[PDB]
Amino acid sequence: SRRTYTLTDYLKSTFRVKFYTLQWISDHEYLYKQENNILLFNAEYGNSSIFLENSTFDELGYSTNDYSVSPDRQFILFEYNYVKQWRHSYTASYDIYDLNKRQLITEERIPNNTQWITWSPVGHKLAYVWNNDIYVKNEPNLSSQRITWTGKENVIYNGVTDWVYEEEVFSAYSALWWSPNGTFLAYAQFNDTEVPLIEYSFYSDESLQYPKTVRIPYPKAGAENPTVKFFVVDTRTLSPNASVTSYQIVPPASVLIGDHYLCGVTWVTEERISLQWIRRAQNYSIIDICDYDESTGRWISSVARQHIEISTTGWVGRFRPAEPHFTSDGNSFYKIISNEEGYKHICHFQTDKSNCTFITKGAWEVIGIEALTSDYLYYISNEHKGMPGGRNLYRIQLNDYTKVTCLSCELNPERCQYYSASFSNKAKYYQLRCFGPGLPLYTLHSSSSDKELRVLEDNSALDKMLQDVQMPSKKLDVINLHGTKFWYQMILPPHFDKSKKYPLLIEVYAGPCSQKVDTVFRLSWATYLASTENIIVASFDGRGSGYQGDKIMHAINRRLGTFEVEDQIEATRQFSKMGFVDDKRIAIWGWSYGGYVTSMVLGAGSGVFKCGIAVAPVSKWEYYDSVYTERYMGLPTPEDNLDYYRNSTVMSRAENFKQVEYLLIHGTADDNVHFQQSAQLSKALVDAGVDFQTMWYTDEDHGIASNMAHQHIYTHMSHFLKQCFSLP
Amino acid sequence: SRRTYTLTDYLKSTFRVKFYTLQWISDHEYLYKQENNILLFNAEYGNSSIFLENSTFDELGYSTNDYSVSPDRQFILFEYNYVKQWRHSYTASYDIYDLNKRQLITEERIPNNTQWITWSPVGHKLAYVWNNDIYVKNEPNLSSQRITWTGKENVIYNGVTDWVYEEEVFSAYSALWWSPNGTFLAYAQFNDTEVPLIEYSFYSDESLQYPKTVRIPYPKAGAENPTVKFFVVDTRTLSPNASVTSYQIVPPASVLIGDHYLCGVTWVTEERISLQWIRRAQNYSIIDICDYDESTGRWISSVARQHIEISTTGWVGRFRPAEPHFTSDGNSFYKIISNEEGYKHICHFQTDKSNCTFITKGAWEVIGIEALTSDYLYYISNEHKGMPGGRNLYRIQLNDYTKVTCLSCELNPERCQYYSASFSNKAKYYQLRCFGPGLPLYTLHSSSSDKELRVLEDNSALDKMLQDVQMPSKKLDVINLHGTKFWYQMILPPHFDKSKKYPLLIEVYAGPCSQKVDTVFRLSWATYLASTENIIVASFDGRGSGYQGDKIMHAINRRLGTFEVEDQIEATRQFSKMGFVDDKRIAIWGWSYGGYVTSMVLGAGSGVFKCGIAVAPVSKWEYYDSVYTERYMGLPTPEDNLDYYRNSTVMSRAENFKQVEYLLIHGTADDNVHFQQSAQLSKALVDAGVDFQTMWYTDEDHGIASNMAHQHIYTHMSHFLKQCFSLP
Ligand SMILES: *[C@@H]1O[C@H](CO)[C@@H](O[C@@H]2O[C@H](CO)[C@@H](O[C@@H]3O[C@H](CO)[C@@H](O)[C@H](O)[C@@H]3O)[C@H](O)[C@H]2NC(C)=O)[C@H](O)[C@H]1NC(C)=O
Ligand SMILES: *[C@@H]1O[C@H](CO)[C@@H](O[C@@H]2O[C@H](CO)[C@@H](O)[C@H](O)[C@H]2NC(C)=O)[C@H](O)[C@H]1NC(C)=O
Ligand SMILES: *[C@@H]1O[C@H](CO)[C@@H](O[C@@H]2O[C@H](CO)[C@@H](O)[C@H](O)[C@H]2NC(C)=O)[C@H](O)[C@H]1NC(C)=O
Ligand SMILES: *[C@@H]1O[C@H](CO)[C@@H](O[C@@H]2O[C@H](CO)[C@@H](O)[C@H](O)[C@H]2NC(C)=O)[C@H](O)[C@H]1NC(C)=O
Ligand SMILES: *[C@@H]1O[C@H](CO)[C@@H](O)[C@H](O)[C@H]1NC(C)=O
Ligand SMILES: *[C@@H]1O[C@H](CO)[C@@H](O)[C@H](O)[C@H]1NC(C)=O
Ligand SMILES: *[C@@H]1O[C@H](CO)[C@@H](O)[C@H](O)[C@H]1NC(C)=O
Ligand SMILES: *[C@@H]1O[C@H](CO)[C@@H](O)[C@H](O)[C@H]1NC(C)=O
Ligand SMILES: *[C@@H]1O[C@H](CO)[C@@H](O)[C@H](O)[C@H]1NC(C)=O
Ligand SMILES: *[C@@H]1O[C@H](CO)[C@@H](O)[C@H](O)[C@H]1NC(C)=O
Ligand SMILES: *[C@@H]1O[C@H](CO)[C@@H](O)[C@H](O)[C@H]1NC(C)=O
Ligand SMILES: *[C@@H]1O[C@H](CO)[C@@H](O)[C@H](O)[C@H]1NC(C)=O
Ligand SMILES: *S(=O)(=O)c1ccc(CCN)cc1
Ligand SMILES: *S(=O)(=O)c1ccc(CCN)cc1
Repeated sequence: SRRTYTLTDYLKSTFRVKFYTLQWISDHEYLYKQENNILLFNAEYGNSSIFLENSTFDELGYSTNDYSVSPDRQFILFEYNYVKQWRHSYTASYDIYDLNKRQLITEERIPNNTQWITWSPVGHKLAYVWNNDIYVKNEPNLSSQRITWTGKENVIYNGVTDWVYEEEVFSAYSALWWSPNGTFLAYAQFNDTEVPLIEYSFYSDESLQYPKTVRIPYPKAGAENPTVKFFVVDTRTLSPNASVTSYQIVPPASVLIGDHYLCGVTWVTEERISLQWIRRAQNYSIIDICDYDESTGRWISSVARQHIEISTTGWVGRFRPAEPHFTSDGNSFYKIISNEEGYKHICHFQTDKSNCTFITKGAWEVIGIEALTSDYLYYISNEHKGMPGGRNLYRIQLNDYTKVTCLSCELNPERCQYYSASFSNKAKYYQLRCFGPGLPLYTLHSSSSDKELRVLEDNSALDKMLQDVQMPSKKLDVINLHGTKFWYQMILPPHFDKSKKYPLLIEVYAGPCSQKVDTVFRLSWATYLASTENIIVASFDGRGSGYQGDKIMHAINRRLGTFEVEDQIEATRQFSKMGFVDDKRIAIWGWSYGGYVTSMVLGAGSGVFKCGIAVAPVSKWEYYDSVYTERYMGLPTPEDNLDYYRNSTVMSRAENFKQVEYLLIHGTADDNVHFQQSAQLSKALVDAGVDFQTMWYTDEDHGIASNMAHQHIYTHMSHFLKQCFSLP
Repeated sequence: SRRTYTLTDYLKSTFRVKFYTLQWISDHEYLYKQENNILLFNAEYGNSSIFLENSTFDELGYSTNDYSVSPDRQFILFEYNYVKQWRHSYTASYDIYDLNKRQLITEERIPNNTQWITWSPVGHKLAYVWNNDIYVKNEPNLSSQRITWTGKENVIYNGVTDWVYEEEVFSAYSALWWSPNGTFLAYAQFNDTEVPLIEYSFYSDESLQYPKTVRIPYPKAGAENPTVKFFVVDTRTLSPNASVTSYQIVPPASVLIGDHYLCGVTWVTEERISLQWIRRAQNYSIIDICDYDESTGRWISSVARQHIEISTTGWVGRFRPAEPHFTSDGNSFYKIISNEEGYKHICHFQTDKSNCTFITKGAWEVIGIEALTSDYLYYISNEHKGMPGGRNLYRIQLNDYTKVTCLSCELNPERCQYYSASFSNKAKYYQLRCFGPGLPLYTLHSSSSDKELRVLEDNSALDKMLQDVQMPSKKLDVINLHGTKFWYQMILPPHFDKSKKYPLLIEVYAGPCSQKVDTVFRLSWATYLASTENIIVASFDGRGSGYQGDKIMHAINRRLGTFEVEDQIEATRQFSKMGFVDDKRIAIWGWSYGGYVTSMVLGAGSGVFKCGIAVAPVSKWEYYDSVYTERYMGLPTPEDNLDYYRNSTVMSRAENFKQVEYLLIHGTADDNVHFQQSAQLSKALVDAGVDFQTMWYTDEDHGIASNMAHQHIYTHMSHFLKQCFSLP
């Protein structure tokens, strides 16, 4: 009998996966929210005490969306009235609560509609952005000091990013960086004066008689980009009747000569800051390490302290160049860069010398550097078992790079093959986060002995619940395409009968450096499709995919829509020969870059796919943003790459859609992949005489994530697939 | 014969319906284009002569889409470079050709992008609107003289209407009226300064990197309306060094008192003009007959020359008050108004008296007055056979209202029951245009004895072609609803088998004064559904429908979405009882008001309809324009009709859509029923967890009329209906 995992199970999150979020606040203590109380845990012995009782929240009078405790632990910030903006940005109201006198501060309160706020790294100073300008509050009860006066809606942004820097460069809204001891406050200023505006209708509540027009400075491929300025403010002199003491640091001449982006800021010491810049082409970046000159207040650059990173086969880094990890003294740093074999590994650099020494090597890649001490460097890589979709924490001895230990590989080999980690200050302890293939497992460890101190969350509750349900299994393996081994995964229906022929849904992402095949545990729409509807859902990482070296990743350089699309077709062709696949019922779907590939695949005329669903797809590269698009395609000009921009549109393949059943879905308020992309695509299909189906989602953005829209789109897509597969 | 009328036949117009368009230019002559050239036909003898040979058309720029010969026959305007704007408005380029010299006017050319142009009634003066300002040219070869200087895009309109006046008041773009002998040029000025703008994206050709935002001053229900000023210009003094001599005529005090509209302008003599105004509420209108005062140049009104028309049960007229038809001397006029019984009939008014005398009466209505001479009045009515969906031409003797003769009733009784007419200058001759129920037939008659004279176009070619196709048959009949007889029509599949149970499609309009049931012959989508897919298509005119008296038409006053919706359900229930109808397969569809009613019907939870399709439906009256909406609903305020605005939205019935399969279609560039309406409806259905289908049409307007979109929508709707009806 047994219950299966149903669409409703997926949509209502009936089977809850638990996690354990902690905030390290010292080298051996972390804050954790439990039953709405804020508890202070001591790692040394496992004991804890109440840091803030939940009664305090009952007393506030508003739904508290989040909180942040001052480093000296004297104050806590309460965030409420949360209003989402783009992928990372939002605005909110904030109250500061005095933990000593356990009273709420009511004098000189933080303004409503605040865009960003952060405590200094030590003490309890605050810096925040409001109306695009920066403000600094030395004391929670004292008036704040305005730092910038140029902030202007849709034009000048001080301390927060504009749309494209938020989405494609920083992957954050914040653009301010306090120095380690709070002496200086660095910030970036973005100028969008010349950037064209994307405009679209937002309908709002039914009572709004006239729709509003949203306007966002958004540079599409080849358009005018925002400019940026970087400043370091000496906060020691801030005073109501004092001017602001600040110094502008410009990029090195090799980047200054043309359009560029600021892509990284790293404080090294109180008097040394590292700036990472990249040319608009994105195959040339430079790290500039500037020293504070105490006699003049300026920040000095030197050719000796500059480090260039380039790429001859594609772009630099995965989505941006990797960040440098400096030693405490700041005289050298470690950073992931492509080695001579095209694999991303850790290189050790001396701050004032240009050559580096690789400390890791092999046909696998380091994902990120997690922590560094005078004696060891901790990092995550997919070296274990040589599987690119796995992740483990390793520790390397700095005085002898040949001494490397895998700290997580053998803890729970069958249950845990994909880890992330979080270290306390000075890396004395670490939380290990196991995400699959079994149920997520959160544990705490001691770095001095590498003993597991305790299990923080093991998902025993979920485990129980799932025993009564017929869950599908997820299998990973490899296939060969053009002489290269590539990975795939299949979510297989319960009681999988190798004998029977099942319909097959290809779920696709496939963007540059994408990784859709991994050992992560997920309760997804695919889980329901396999468990209840008996559909095999497969994914494949082909050319252009990441974490397998530049030869694979850079294969689609300057030619998006070619090899990654062809590989999905070839992989599927091989899947359709495995014997348990009903070749009469093969579909493909994807969101975003996956919607573009899904559409390009359906437009290929391969005869492999009966139907497909594209959600919020890119349809023509000139419609997407400059930073992302140009990174992989260059400029849409005849002198550069216009030809490949032109024959990589989905519209160019309209005629082939006559042989397939297609469902095109898009939110009308998508600020990222504009509804325009699907509107131009449908128009080309209508012009070619192609019948297909559509579904717009009013006022939904790129995530089509409102609670009702989320339920609606998956329900609608389930119906479409089941009709395509003749499933009742 | 064994083939049917196919979707391709409909979409590609394989079967051509011919017509005969002529332009009367004297009391006995008309111009007609034959094989690209213009011929001058003599009605009397039937002999023609070349007036303007073909080939003379040097495809100037593009092609001549229309011509106009000056009254004195000395010149001819060629219209080309046609660029559509809204329903009636468009811009074009014009060339003037001298018929005497047989030369093209090469100097002082009409501007490119001219909004409206017209010859004076006599002679050959020209008046035209360009960039929202009026210009007059006394001679084709002479420079034009500017009349207004206030023209401003989206703000001030001189000589042409703004959006709402074009669509809802004048049903025309022109707002210029020459006096009978060309002395005066009257015009209206519209001021949209305070009218809110509807804004929506227009994507344009795929090459446009950023979408455009269209903005149109459009007053939704209850919003600030445009204001109007009416002027009469004395063209005798127009000179480059002279100012403009003009006089502004304001409405009578009883209308000037509040928001109002100018709804009619009729020149009576060279010194008398008739203005018809209506209050914003549209239940009070007044005709003001002003006389020119030769000593001061003023146009004077007098209470004795004012005629009031009001409605206590609804609005005035069908869509606006009917126009007065003055006698040659201007001392009296004839106008259609509602009877004591609520039937629209012709009343004879004395220009300076308040009481009028009805010259027609009966349980039927006069549709319009076509021509007037000193002895007779010709009008069109649906008196014949008591079928309101029929139309015939009548003549009534002015000195004896007992003498009324039907001129078209008996010409071809079985083939022709729906006519319109076009009379020569002194009503000496008239063209009769038969539109059905048989193939259209155009004929020429003489008024003297009403002799048939000749057949202009009989469609014998279409007839020959159709004998080989299995055509469906159209039948009209009546059903009794709550004591009243209402008409319906059914398009029945060929070789109809009474033993079979046919699926049924209700095609609905149902707006106030609508008439969906008539004896007009049409080759439509329904012809195809019945001929090829064996689907019966029916239509019904219930409460709120027109041409059957005010009791039926005003039934839905201040309550749109109630009785007309309920009557479609009740009528369908009766049809469902017929043994040859499969009551388990009934669908309903409509466009515009019909989309609204289709949606309201589907949301009624009646259990009668399995599925339906709404194309560009109104979904909430507060989103539609002020003139149309308020005419039937009053104001959306608590003191007036807010309660009925609130419970007549489609969104209020969202829950009930869970019982049906619904397809919602809308053009994103719809300037009339804004995409907003469907965007808000879809969001409410999503919010209620209801599944349905949608189809947006990029850049299509209210008619979804471009060649490829037209084919695509009907093809898509056909597949949706076949799927709903389980038809192969
Ligand atoms: C404020 O803090 C108190 C703790 O002092 C919260 O009380 C605790 O509430 C949790 C949540 O319901 C209780 O846990 C439950 O325990 C049973 C164990 O059998 C388990 O079945 C549930 O799944 C859950 O784990 C906990 O026992 C209880 N502890 C105390 C001290 O009574 C209280 O909920 C907080 N108030 C608010 C408004 O959050
Ligand atoms: C755009 O056009 C290029 C050049 O014609 C395409 O690249 C070729 O693709 C074919 C078919 O797969 C290969 O056999 C050739 O080797 C390729 N030539 C080159 C110069 O690369 C490219 O696939 C097209 N892009 C898209 C999205 O269709
Ligand atoms: C169009 O109508 C507007 C009013 O809606 C007129 O604007 C007013 O003009 C007067 C005189 O110049 C000012 O005193 C008012 O302040 C204006 N109203 C506002 C708030 O705009 C405008 O003059 C009219 N245009 C024409 C040519 O008639
Ligand atoms: C809006 O509400 C009015 C008032 O309740 C509705 O009118 C009633 O309709 C019912 C039919 O179910 C009749 O039995 C009553 O006689 C009506 N009462 C009145 C005051 O006329 C009206 O139908 C509703 N409109 C819509 C669109 O649902
Ligand atoms: C844990 O216990 C130690 C002593 O054993 C004590 O110093 C520490 O403060 C305790 N931590 C908390 C906050 O529970
Ligand atoms: C922003 O850039 C524009 C040029 O694109 C310049 O004119 C303006 O002064 C700049 N504003 C600031 C505050 O730098
Ligand atoms: C700053 O100047 C203002 C006068 O403009 C004065 O009220 C205040 O006392 C001054 N504060 C300081 C820092 O001296
Ligand atoms: C970086 O890209 C630019 C523009 O496409 C190109 O001219 C340059 O050679 C590239 N640099 C390298 C080292 O590949
Ligand atoms: C012009 O008229 C002649 C007959 O008078 C006709 O044969 C010819 O086709 C016409 N030219 C065209 C095609 O416009
Ligand atoms: C028709 O013929 C008559 C003579 O019988 C002639 O006077 C008239 O001008 C002709 N009409 C035309 C323009 O063909
Ligand atoms: C009108 O004004 C123009 C100014 O250039 C002048 O040349 C012309 O003579 C005037 N008209 C007359 C003749 O009064
Ligand atoms: C005309 O309509 C208004 C409301 O829009 C109303 O107050 C008035 O009574 C109506 N007049 C007549 C004659 O019904
Ligand atoms: S992918 O999932 O690695 C991914 C997601 C989002 C982005 C930002 C592009 N706008 C890039 C890559
Ligand atoms: S109906 O066909 O009598 C009809 C058609 C168009 C309108 C204008 C609505 N804006 C009204 C009625």
